Formats: sequence, C-alpha cells, structure tokens
Amino acid sequence: QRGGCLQFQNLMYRGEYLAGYAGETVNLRFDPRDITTILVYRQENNQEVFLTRAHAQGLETEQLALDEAEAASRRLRTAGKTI
DNA sequence: CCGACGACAGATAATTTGTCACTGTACAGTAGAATATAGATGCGCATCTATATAGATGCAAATTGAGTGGCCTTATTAAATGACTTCTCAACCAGTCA
Repeated sequence: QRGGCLQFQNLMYRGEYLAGYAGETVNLRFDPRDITTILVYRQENNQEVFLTRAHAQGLETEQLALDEAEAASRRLRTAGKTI
C-alpha cells in the first residue's frame, strides 16, 4: 500500500525500502515467536528474492508474538459481535 | 470349489455454512436539458353577399273648368211711363164813348 505499507495480523507494517513497490504483490516470512520484524520477498520465476525487512507500527515496544496478535484480534472481534 | 452380486455396517471427502483477515473503490458541484418538428386552437382583418330601401318616372282614371253647338209667332188699335224733333213767342194807329 502507498508509502511501502503491508497489513499482517491486523497490524500495519512499514517496509524500510518498500515504497517503490506500491500496488505490487509480494510474499512474506515471519518467525511466530516475534512478528515485529517481517521479511518481504518478490516472487519471480520459480524463486523468491529478499526485498526488505519491514517493521510493525503503533504497537508497544515489547516484542509481539504471533499468538498474542491473534489474541488481540479475537478479543476485538468478540467486542464487535457483543456491541 | 470358484466367481459374482446384494445387505448391513463403517469410514470419508464434497457441499454448505460460518468465521476471520485483507482489500478495491466511491465520497469527492452536476444530466435534466436543448432543439427541432407537427397539429390544433384562437383573435384579427379583409372580402364579399343579401336586404332594404326612398326618390324618380311612367301611366291611367277622375274629375274640372272651359268652351261650342242646337232649338225658338206675328201684325194692327188704344192707354200708361220714359225720351226726341218741329213751330210759335209784333207794337200804335184808327174808330167809339162817358
């Protein structure tokens, strides 16, 4: 998205050098223990090329695990269904 | 004895439904409006028509005044009245008488 943003687990990620690829599709890889930095790849002829690191925005400093981001999302969905 | 088909039971992905996360896209002053036409209706102005004449003229009775034409006893006498005409109208000398 414009400015080099990606959306993963309802968080917004800003790529370090990603803004030249706005409107392009990319693929991405993450360690479930810490999703605060995500690794973005261009898909190509039978091969993925590493493009940038990307960082989570608007979250707390403490490192965010994948299950914790699901937890925040399902708690928020439960409030929406309640209200 | 060997092979094929049906009953009953058991396990399984396709189908449908639900939930969840990421996303393309509209919100951005804006199509009711412009421009022909036919077709019917109404007001105005002209262009006839048909009726209505009173004045003038011709004519034909109806007197109306003004003409014209046709038909008629007469002679004597007398009186009366009214007229006309004619004629006439000297002057002194000579012879008686109381």
